[PDB]
Amino acid sequence: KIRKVLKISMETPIGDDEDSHLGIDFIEDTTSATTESLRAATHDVLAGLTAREAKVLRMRFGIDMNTDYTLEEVGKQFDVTRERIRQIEAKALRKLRHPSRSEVLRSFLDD
DNA sequence: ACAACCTCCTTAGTACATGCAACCATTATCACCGCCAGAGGTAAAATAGTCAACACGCACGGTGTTAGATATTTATCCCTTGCGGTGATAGATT
Repeated sequence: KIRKVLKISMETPIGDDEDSHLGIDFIEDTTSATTESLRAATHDVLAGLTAREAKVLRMRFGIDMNTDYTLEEVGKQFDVTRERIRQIEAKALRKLRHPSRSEVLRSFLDD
């Protein structure tokens, strides 16, 4: 909390608009074309996975749709049962354990 | 009317070429502290969720048996050795 000053006020590292440059005026296609590539690669893998499980594991934080909804418009495209609609966003940690499961996903730190 | 000339005045314009090795400090200097911003905090409820319960249900891995492969053993076979007999080479001539 003293380095608050000393991290930048000596002669300033390249911090574009500190970190807020992620959400500023740059959100235009000058950045979001890479979002429309991470979204493509996650849309690929999360549509080859299990015929039930392949919905859930896209919800809450903005993953796949221009409004990445809670239950109502997603459950009506999942059918049969309930909040497996959310739990499978995390289930992947334990039998998608096989680290090869990201072989087509990781490039979007780099394009 | 000027002209440049005698003398030592000072000014200041430059100082050849190729390459390798090293590490990146010193300052002080009341920023006061007053105000209040939207803005930090967090309570209570939106955007919606945790993971424990009791169920559900499955994969994976280790113990066991089986399989067959492999490396050994054996023994066969061929390709090679070294010497020898005598080869037509090397090359000079026709």
